[PDB]
Amino acid sequence: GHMQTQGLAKDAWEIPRESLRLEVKLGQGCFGEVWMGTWNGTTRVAIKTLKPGTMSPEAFLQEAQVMKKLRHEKLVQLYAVVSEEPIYIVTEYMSKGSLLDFLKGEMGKYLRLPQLVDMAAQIASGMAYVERMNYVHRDLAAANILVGENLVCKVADFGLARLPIKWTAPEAALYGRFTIKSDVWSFGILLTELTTKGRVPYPGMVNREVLDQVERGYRMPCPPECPESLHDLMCQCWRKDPEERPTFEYLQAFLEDYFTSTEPQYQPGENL
Ligand SMILES: CC(C)(C)n1[nH+]c(-c2ccc(Cl)cc2)c2c(N)ncnc21
Repeated sequence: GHMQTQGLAKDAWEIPRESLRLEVKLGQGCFGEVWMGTWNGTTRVAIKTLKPGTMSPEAFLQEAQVMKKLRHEKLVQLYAVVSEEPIYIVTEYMSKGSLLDFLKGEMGKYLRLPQLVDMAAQIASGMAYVERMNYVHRDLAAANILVGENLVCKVADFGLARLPIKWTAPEAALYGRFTIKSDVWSFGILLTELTTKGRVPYPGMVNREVLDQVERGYRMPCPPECPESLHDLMCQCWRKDPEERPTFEYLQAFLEDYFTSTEPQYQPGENL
């Protein structure tokens, strides 16, 4: 009847550190760690912390800011934050960990092309949302994709997202030209991770050899049992000119319709 209209300028994110409870350590990087815990003892959550004197507390909070502006079912959802050191970033908890570990774990060996292409579609949808919001991820890879119940996949790690050479587009790694298109290149590399059970891209090739090679026009071959049509999509993602590469909007549609429109004769196999 009579709605509250006053006192709404309150920060819908900030919360008291006392309401948090870090339980299990799930991750650890250069600028902090990730823990699983409870938000007010009743909500299981994920908390990304920061290692003191490893990054400006102001810079760290940037990933939090981006996450305040971006909302989508295929993006990890931010729940709350603690902007005062020790700084904490609270988000929904993804039960199956990173896509990378899922792929090379025991439950990954049973995955086949239909599930794998579907996951790519989910990721593409997430990136499509980022795409239309005029943002760039800069670090799209399997290690930065989170998996949840029912194999839902969500883009995470927007630490370096604003308005690793084996995953980075040439122009981006060489001249710092990070765009949604250098992100499309990354998705292409990600597609190889999905079709090889998480194998590292460019097998047997060191970082410096990779740059030389890709500049000389080298591109990874079609993975074993991977339909040539899918490899062709990867090659479109790795086109030299960033503007030749497809949009995530295009990729999302292509993958969602894959098995009826592109690979109608698909038949199961030993690994894909
Ligand atoms: C590294 C790993 C796989 C343990 N990890 N990292 C995050 C994560 C937490 C906060 C932000 Cl802001 C971004 C990602 C995460 C999560 N929510 N749920 C499960 N595992 C997670």
